[PDB]
Amino acid sequence: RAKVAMSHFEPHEYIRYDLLEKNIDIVRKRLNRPLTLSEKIVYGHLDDPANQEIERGKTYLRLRPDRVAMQDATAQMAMLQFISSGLPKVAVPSTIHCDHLIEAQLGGEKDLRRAKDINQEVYNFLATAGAKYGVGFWRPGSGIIHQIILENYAYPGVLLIGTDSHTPNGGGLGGICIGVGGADAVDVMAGIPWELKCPKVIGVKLTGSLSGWTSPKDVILKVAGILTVKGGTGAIVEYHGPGVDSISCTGMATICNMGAEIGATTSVFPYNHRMKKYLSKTGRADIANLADEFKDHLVPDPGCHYDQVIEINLSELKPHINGPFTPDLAHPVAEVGSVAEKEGWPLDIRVGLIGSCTNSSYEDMGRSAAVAKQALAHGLKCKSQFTITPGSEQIRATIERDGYAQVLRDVGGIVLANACGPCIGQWDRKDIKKGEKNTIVTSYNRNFTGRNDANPETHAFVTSPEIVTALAIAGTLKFNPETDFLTGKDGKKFKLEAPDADELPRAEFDPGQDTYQHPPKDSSGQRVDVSPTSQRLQLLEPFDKWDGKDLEDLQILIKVKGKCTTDHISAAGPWLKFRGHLDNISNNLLIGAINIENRKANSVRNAVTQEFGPVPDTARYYKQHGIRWVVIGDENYGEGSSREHSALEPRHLGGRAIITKSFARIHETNLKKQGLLPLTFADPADYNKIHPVDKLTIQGLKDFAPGKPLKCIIKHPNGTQETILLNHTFNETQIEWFRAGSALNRMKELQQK
Ligand code: SF4
Repeated sequence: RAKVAMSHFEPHEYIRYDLLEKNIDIVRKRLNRPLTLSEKIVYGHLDDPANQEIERGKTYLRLRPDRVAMQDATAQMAMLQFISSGLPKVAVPSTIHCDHLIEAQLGGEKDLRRAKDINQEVYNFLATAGAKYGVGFWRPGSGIIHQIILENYAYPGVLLIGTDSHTPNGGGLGGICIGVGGADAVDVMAGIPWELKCPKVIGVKLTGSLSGWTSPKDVILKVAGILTVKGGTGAIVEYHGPGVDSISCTGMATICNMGAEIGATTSVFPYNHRMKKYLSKTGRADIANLADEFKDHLVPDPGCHYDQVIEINLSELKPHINGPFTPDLAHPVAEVGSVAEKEGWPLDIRVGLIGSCTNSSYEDMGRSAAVAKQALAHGLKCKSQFTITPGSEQIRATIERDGYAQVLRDVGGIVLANACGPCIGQWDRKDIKKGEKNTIVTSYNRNFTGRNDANPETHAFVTSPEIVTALAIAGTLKFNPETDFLTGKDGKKFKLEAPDADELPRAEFDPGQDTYQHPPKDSSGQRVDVSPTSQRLQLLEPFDKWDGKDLEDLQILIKVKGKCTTDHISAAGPWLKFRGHLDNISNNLLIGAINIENRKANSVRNAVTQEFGPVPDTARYYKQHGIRWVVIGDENYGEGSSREHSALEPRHLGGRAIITKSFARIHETNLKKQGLLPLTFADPADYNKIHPVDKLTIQGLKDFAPGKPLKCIIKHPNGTQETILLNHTFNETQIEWFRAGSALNRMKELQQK
C-alpha cells in the first residue's frame, strides 16, 4: 500500500491500515451491523477475524497489538519476567520511559542530576536490557510516558498496550491504548496473542462547545462523578457528537486519560481535523495524510449501538474539582468552598501542583500562564506553594522559549523535572508534620489516601491546571475564579479574566535535548548484570506448579473493609525503590488496607500467636510455617494502578486466593497471571458469613472449568460448616496459567521442555 513508518525512530515499521480495513470487512460481514469506532480498531486487530467469537462483555478476544510501551517503575519486573522467558528479542516495537523515579525536592536540573546518581543501578539495568532485547530507551528527563507517546508514537487506529493504567491517554489521537500488567506486555513482546474480554461500549455525546474557564478536564471530572469509579468497568468509553471538534488534541487526551478513574478499559475519540493538526505539528503530516485516505475506518459507523449513552452539553459545563479521597466525589468549583467548610476539609491550600500525564501539555501550560500573568500585572504572587511539571522535554523547551515558564516562575512556582514526581509520591515534602491535616489541589487524576506525600490526612482535590493556578494565587478553596475578586498591590479589587491560550506553538515545537537511545540493531551482545546482593534488583525464581489438590483449611490473612486500591495493596512513593526486588517490596503488602476486625490499617491477628501485628510479617509467618492464606475483600478490589506487584507480592508471601464482591479488571488479570485464584461471591451477602476466625476450603479445582462456580466450605470454630458458591471468569487459556503455577511457567512449558 503506502509505506508510512509508525514513527520517526522505526523507519521500517509501516502502518498497516490495509490490514485494519481487511479485518474490519471480514468481521462486519459476520456481524451485519454498524460497528462503533472502538469495535473497528479492536476487531480490526484480531488474530483470527474469521473465527473469533465476538460478544460484548462475554468473549475473550485474541488480539495483535502494534506496540508496547513501559515506564521505569513497571518495566523492571516486566523485563525480569522477559529475561526468565529466555526469548532473545522483543517481537513488536517496544519502548521504556524513565519518568517515575525522579524525586521532587530542589526543582528541575538539580533533581534530575540527583535521580541519575541515586537510580544509576536501575537506569543502567533498563538501558542494558533495552539494548540487548531491542527495546528503545527514553532516558531520564525525556518526559512522562504518555506525553512522549502522544508526541511520537500514538496515531489513528493503533492498538497500543502500556504497563501503566493511564495509557488511554493515547485515545486523544484516535487509537485504542490499553493499560496492562508487565506479564501481559511479556506475552506481546514474546509474539503470542494478547487476550482481552470483549468490551461493552459507553457512548458519551458531547454537545455545544467549551467556553471561558471550562476546560477538557471538566468533561472527565463530570463523567467520573456521573459514572462513579466502578461505572466504566468492562467498557470502552467512546466520545462522539458535534462538541468533539471544539476540543484540542491534548484536550482529548486529557479526557481519555482520566477514564482510568472510572475503571474503563480505555476511551477513544474519532479522527478529526484537530488530530490531523497535532500530527502535522509533531512532524507526522504523512501519517495524517494516510489517515485521511482511511478516514472511514477511523470514525464510528452510522447508527452504531452503544450499551449506555451519556450526553454532556459542553456549553453548560462549569469548572469542577473532585475529591478529597476518591476522584468521583465531584463538586463545582463554585461550591467546594462551602462543602469543605461543612465537611471539615481544610480550606487553606498548602500546595498547588500542575502537571502529571493528565494535564501537562503546551496548552495547559499556556492556559495556566494566562491566569498567572493577570496576577502578576496586579503585583500578586501565589499564596500557596506552587509546582509545575512539564510533560516532556519538547514541552519544557517550547514553553521556555515561548515565555510561559518565566511567568510561572515569576508568580512563585518551581518548575520540576519532566517526570511523575509528586503524582506517585516522589516528593520530599516537609512543610507538614506527618499526620497533619491539610489541603493540596492538583491537576492530577487519583487522590487516594497518602498517595502524594504518604500522609493519610492530606486532603487532595484534582482539577484543571488554570483552576490550580487561580486557587494557588488565592490560597483558599473558598475562592471561585469566575465570581470573586482579588486585591492587587495598588489597593484595587480585580477579577481574573478566563484564560485563553494557543493549543499548539505558532512556531514549531522546540524538541529540547536529545533523550532517545535507539537499540544497537547490530551489537545486542550486552550482558545484563543483576548483582546477587542488590537490594533493588533480583532475578525471579519461578512459582510452584499447582499440586493437583483442593485448597483446604485456608487461613484468612485479612478480611478487608471498604475501598482497597492497588495503592492500599502495594504502595508507591518510597517503595518505588524496590520495584525490581520482589522480596523487598513484599514488605508493604496490604499495609494500607482496613481490617474489618479492628478497623485498623496494618494490624491483623496472628492465628498462632494471638498477637496483632503487621500484615507482611504475619503473611511471612504463615508462609514460614506452611499456613496457606486468603484475602477476603469487598467491592472493586484492586481499583487503580495496573502495578502487577499487587499480585506478585501475595503470591510470594504464600497467598492462594483473593475472594471479593468484585474486582477491577487489570488487577484480576494480574492475579490470574501470577497463578492466584481471583474469585467473587455468587451472592455478595455471603461476605457477611465469613469472619476472620473461620477457615475455608475451596473445592472442585480438579474439574475447574469456564462458567462452572467453585464450592467454598466455611468452617466455623464451633464445628459449624456452611457451603457457598464462588464465581470466576477463567477461560481454558487462563486455567492453564493456574495449573502451571503462573502464565510465565506455562509459556516456558510450551518451549518444548
Ligand atoms: S498518573 Fe501520575 S504517576 Fe501515573 S504515569 Fe501519570 S503522571 Fe506518572
